[PDB]
Amino acid sequence: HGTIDYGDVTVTGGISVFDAKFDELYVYDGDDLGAVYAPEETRFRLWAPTASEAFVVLYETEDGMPVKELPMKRDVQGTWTLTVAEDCGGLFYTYRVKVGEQWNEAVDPYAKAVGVNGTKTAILDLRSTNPEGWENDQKPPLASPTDAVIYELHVRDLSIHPQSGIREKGKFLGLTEEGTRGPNGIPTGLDHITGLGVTHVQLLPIYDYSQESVDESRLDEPHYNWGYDPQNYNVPEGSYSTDPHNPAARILELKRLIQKLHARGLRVIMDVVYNHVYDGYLIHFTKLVPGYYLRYKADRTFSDGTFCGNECASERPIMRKYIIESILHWVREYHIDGFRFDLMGMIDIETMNEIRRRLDEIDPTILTIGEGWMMETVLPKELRANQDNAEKLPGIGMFNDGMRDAVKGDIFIFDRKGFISGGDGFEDGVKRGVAGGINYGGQLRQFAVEPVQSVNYVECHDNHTLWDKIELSTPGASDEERRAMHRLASAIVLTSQGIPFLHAGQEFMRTKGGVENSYKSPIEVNWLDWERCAAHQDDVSYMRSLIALRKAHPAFRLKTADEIRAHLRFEAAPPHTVAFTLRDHAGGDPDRHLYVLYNANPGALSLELPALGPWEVRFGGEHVLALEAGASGARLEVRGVGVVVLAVPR
Ligand SMILES: OC[C@H]1O[C@H](O[C@H]2[C@H](O)[C@@H](O)[C@@H](O[C@H]3[C@H](O)[C@@H](O)[C@@H](O)O[C@@H]3CO)O[C@@H]2CO)[C@H](O)[C@@H](O)[C@@H]1O
Ligand SMILES: OC[C@H]1O[C@H](O[C@H]2[C@H](O)[C@@H](O)[C@@H](O[C@H]3[C@H](O)[C@@H](O)[C@@H](O)O[C@@H]3CO)O[C@@H]2CO)[C@H](O)[C@@H](O)[C@@H]1O
Ligand SMILES: OC[C@H]1O[C@H](O[C@H]2[C@H](O)[C@@H](O)[C@@H](O[C@H]3[C@H](O)[C@@H](O)[C@@H](O)O[C@@H]3CO)O[C@@H]2CO)[C@H](O)[C@@H](O)[C@@H]1O
Ligand SMILES: [Ca+2]
Ligand SMILES: [Cl-]
Ligand SMILES: [Cl-]
Ligand SMILES: [Cl-]
Ligand SMILES: [Cl-]
Ligand SMILES: [Cl-]
Ligand SMILES: [Cl-]
Ligand SMILES: [Cl-]
Repeated sequence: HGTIDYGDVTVTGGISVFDAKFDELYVYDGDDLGAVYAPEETRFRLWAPTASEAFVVLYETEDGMPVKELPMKRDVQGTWTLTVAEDCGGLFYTYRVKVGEQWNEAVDPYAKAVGVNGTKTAILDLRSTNPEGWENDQKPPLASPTDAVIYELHVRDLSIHPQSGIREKGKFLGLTEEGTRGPNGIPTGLDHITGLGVTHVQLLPIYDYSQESVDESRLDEPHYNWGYDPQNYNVPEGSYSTDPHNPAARILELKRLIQKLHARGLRVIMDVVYNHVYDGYLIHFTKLVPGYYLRYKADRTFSDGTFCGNECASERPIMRKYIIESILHWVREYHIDGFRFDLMGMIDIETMNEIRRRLDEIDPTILTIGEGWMMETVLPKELRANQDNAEKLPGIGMFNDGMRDAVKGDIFIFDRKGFISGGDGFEDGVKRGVAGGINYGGQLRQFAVEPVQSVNYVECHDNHTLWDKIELSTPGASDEERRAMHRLASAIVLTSQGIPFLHAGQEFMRTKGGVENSYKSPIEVNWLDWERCAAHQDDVSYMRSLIALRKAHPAFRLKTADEIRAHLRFEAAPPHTVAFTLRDHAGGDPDRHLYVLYNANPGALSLELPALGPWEVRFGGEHVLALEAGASGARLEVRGVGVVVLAVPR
């Protein structure tokens, strides 16, 4: 890891990079950080206020020796500039700076293209990376965040199974392939996903993550990583391209992916990890401006609230600028439709609200959701963008972990049951999530002001899959009983207020063989198992029908807490069940009233229904023995674990 030299403070008037007054100097406000290429000339601008000298080092090959090094000129607000009056297309470059007595060399933090494994910046005209028709790329319409159905997917998982029927296995382009077929001729890949009716694909890290995670020069050897180890924030990951050595390939191919998804009616959410970098000692930030971009404790060690070694100092002005401009680059250059913020509670509220404001100026339908977990850091508590501060973060969704644990049981105590598996006392937790996590009334309240702030889920890339958690908590159960519990959990997600979130393969009861944290497990653990999918086409059709049910009923998709408090009523129901009505054409629903029963009781039950008119079955008729509407008391005869939905027609 070597020596870190924080600078000769006389360069900065005696003001140390750790000093509070440093944030008031060198606040560069320009739009031109990085390299601006043209055949005529390339202009470079680097922010490096503590350096006493700065150089652009040019390379002809990603692996070669320097062919030239050119001094930069100290410019305004701690920046350095250089323009090369030659056509620099096809060259690579780094910056070399002298900070204190140290000479450090680093990739441009604003790199838009890189060589293999991201060790040099690549110079190219990004307009040459646009797919044909990119100008006319248009997004599918989205009227509300509550209208999204998110499908969380890893690019390698999608296609790497040997029977996926996809040619470019493990690559961005594998998700562009239409008409792919798996075992028994079932649809796979893109056709499987569009056939589900989901609206957004949320991609696990597609920015460039570190060579230590996946070596982009050894792709002919087994490899796998989720990618939560950021190296170059503004360029795609090389291993997802057909040629990691061609700087343009990963860019063009990611754009081809996004274009195809948009044409097939899907939006794309990027999982972004601005809370930490792969290695706080080796990252370009620390080589170029040591001590500025990462968070330090009072004793000048890294704050490590992420448990990854370091935290990005989002609250300092140039890093806030970096993050915002990075997000805007993904929106503008790649047409991205949303962001999921890893460990969002490590990011400060001012930065998050500024991101949301800048995105709203461009397209307010762009989604922003994040992990709003309460986690210690040197960042003061009142500035953490987490659930405790959700009232200060309007428009930003957060994963509802209270709902998640109430439905399927505690994710950290593997054997513990929850609502679906017959545990006691989880009804109110489910009800809190049904209401979108808002302050609904009495003890039914969570962190959300508005339901657009609550993301509902029972599975994601983290922790056991829903199937694997059910198996660990239901030792006495048959696989048939477990499948019924699994289906019930998915139904709760898709009929709760807020934003529904599905893990890729949840539709076929995805298993990881009991592996809890699969971030670097082999492909045999992590792939989308299209054989299992082919054996679970009934369960896939069930998920498709649930998604269609939510689409048909805007009562499930209410945009405001005021609507939920006016139209949602919880009904009397026995233990191990939850029952509620969505009354009076909620949200523009075509039917007059809906009644929803979550039944976790495997036996027979006779339930009193609200006398709201001639109820008829809309979903889950397989559980309904009889339905009596009374004068039009009203009563429902049910058996077995699952969801039942009734409606009073207009
Ligand atoms: O190499 C540094 C770091 O690697 C390992 O941490 C990994 C986690 O084990 C893994 O689960 C994943 O964690 C991320 C979550 O998936 C994500 O949704 C969110 O909760 O943030 C987490 C971090 O971004 O990825 C990390 C990083 O690769 C290892 O366990 C650590 O001990 C180690 O310090
Ligand atoms: O080494 C760090 C850690 O990273 C990963 O842990 C993540 C959890 O897997 C993930 O569920 C989430 O944990 C949060 C709970 O979901 C939430 O209900 C509440 O309790 O806050 C938790 C975070 O404090 O995020 C963590 C942290 O990234 C990885 O899976 C672990 O193996 C690993 O230890
Ligand atoms: O579409 C409304 C309908 O959705 C749900 O029914 C699904 C079943 O739960 C699911 O198992 C599957 O069942 C069908 C099989 O795919 C098929 O091979 C054959 O056996 O017919 C079955 C239908 O009886 O697909 C259906 C439809 O997706 C939900 O359970 C119903 O309550 C609801 O009416
Ligand atoms: Ca990489
Ligand atoms: Cl670097
Ligand atoms: Cl199809
Ligand atoms: Cl690969
Ligand atoms: Cl580190
Ligand atoms: Cl906190
Ligand atoms: Cl809560
Ligand atoms: Cl219906």
